[PDB]
Parts: sequence; C-alpha cells; structure tokens
Amino acid sequence: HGAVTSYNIAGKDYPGYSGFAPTGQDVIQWQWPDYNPVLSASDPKLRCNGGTGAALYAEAAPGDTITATWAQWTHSQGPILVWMYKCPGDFSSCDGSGAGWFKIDEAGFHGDGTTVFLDTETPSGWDIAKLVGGNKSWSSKIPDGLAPGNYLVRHELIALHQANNPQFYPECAQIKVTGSGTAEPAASYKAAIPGYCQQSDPNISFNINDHSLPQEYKIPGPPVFKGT
Ligand SMILES: [Cu+2]
Repeated sequence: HGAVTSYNIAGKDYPGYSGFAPTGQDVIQWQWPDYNPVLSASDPKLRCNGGTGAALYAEAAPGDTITATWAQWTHSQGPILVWMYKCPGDFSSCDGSGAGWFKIDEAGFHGDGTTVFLDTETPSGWDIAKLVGGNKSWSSKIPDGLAPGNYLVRHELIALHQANNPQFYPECAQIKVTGSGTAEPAASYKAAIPGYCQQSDPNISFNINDHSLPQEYKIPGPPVFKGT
C-alpha cells in the first residue's frame, strides 16, 4: 500500500495529485484513486491507475534525474520498474496506448538465496525494502540521447509478499524532454501496458515461500533502454 506522492525532476519540486482528497490544483501527475493495488496484469488500471491526464509537465533534458517519493510504502518484497512513453503529440491526446512503453530503470532481488530468500522480510534482499517507512525516494536518470518531446513516466512497484497474488501499484506523470537527442528505443525495448506480462508468468504469480525454487528473480518486461 502506497503511491508516488511527489517528484523531483531536474532539481525542481513537483507535487503529486492528492488521491485521497483532490485539491483541484494543477499538477504533472495523472490521477490515482487511493493506495489499493491493481490485482490483475490485464487490468487497464495497470497503466496509470485509471488516471486520464494532467495540466502540467516538468522540463528535463536527457541525463537529468527523475526522483519519485512515496509518502508511505509497506512491502519489502518485489521489483521496482520505471518506464517512459513517447507521446505522439500533445499530452492531452496521449492515453499511453500501444507498444510505446520502455523501461529506463529497474531493481529486483539481490539476496544470497541461502540466508536471505525471496520471501525473507528482514533483512530483505529486495531494493524495494528501501522504499519502506515513509518519504522514501527513488532516482532514475533520463537515458542519454533520448529524442525530445512530450513523455509520460511511469513508476511501478509490484509487491510479492502474498504467494500467487501479485499487487501492482503504478502512477504516471508528464515530462517535457528538451534538447536535440535522436535516440529512440527499438521495438524490442517497447511494450504495451497492460500487456508486458501475463498473470500466470513465473515471475508474476508464483510461490514465493517455496525455498526449493531458484532464488533468482527475473524482472518482468523488456531489457532496460540505456540510450547512448
Ligand atoms: Cu499493500
């Protein structure tokens, strides 16, 4: 349970949408309803937690840092994914559809698999554990050379504490990427969302408490796009 509540982009502060009590104030973040998980990989809410858009954008150049903050976050097992999506034109006509989503950042499981397992709570072998406990942040570089334009950026945490019962927590925000890069990820780096994973994939629904499995976690979605 939790959501990205605010951002720091290229050194500037951007408040998020206030899911539990919208203020009516202009923000860069697409709407989100509350802290409940999306429970199915094929649910359209998986994309941007049912948001439709936003009035503002943050400026950023390639190589600039995107930092998202989770005012609250409770789970110590599962991956972090950060994606981007090139809007064809105006942010207002961008719904995030088709296979435009590419990963720019990811973190998964780094435990040794014999004292720290996939299901171990403390000390968790997942980078997500570092987001737990209030006002924790995650920073990602906007890939070098990225062609300029209007982009969405999507943060997604997938909690895996419950055997066979994945829990997705996503949000989208609006980034106007400046400069004169030309790099665009190839089709093999891009996915649809929902679409990049199936509910029954072995890194999505599986028995995390089963210590006889390999203690490695393949992060879902395509390889990360690095740029140049
Ligand atoms: Cu939760």
